[PDB]
Amino acid sequence: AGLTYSQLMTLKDAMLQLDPNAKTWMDIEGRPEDPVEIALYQPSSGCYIHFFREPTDLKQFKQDAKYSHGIDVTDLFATQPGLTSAVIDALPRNMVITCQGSDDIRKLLESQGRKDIKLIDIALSKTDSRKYENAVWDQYKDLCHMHTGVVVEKKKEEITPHCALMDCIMFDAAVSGGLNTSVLRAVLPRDMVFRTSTPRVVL
Ligand SMILES: [Zn+2]
Repeated sequence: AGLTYSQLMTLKDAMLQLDPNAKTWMDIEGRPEDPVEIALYQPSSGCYIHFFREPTDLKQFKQDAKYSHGIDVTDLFATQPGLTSAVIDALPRNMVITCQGSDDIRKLLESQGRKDIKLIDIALSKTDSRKYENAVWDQYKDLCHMHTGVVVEKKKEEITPHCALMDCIMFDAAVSGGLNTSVLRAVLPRDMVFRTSTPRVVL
């Protein structure tokens, strides 16, 4: 499938707010060859890109749900196909992107022809990166309700589910001494994130 020419031009419209000279975090949930949640975050401006994708490898998705994102696969059946490839194509040229663990972000961008994107690796330890975790969830819990399952960590203690958006927000908080003052606003309209079908009309 893919996005129509009108959607691609609308996506091109929404991508203009991103300041290409501002700090931009990027995190994904799921493997880079088969991602299911993608998030970009500019803390200075408050603009964030957030959308989902149906997985190709169902066997690996179940493992990632048990030990990371805890997403029910049935909640990803109405996503817009091809949005990931289109958003990556529409990112500004030679944009610099910040991430905790730059390996998987680099693989996703190179697999989509965007070798021009510069990446900076913030190497924070596992428990250091998620110090603001409870504070980020309490402030922006209404921005993602997709994480419904119980996530555990092998040696089987239950943990908070990993969200691509909340990760970008809490990672920037760890290197900035706290949450940014800017209020978040979504770059992408909801009609492009979820392929919504016409419901039955009550006559
Ligand atoms: Zn999420």
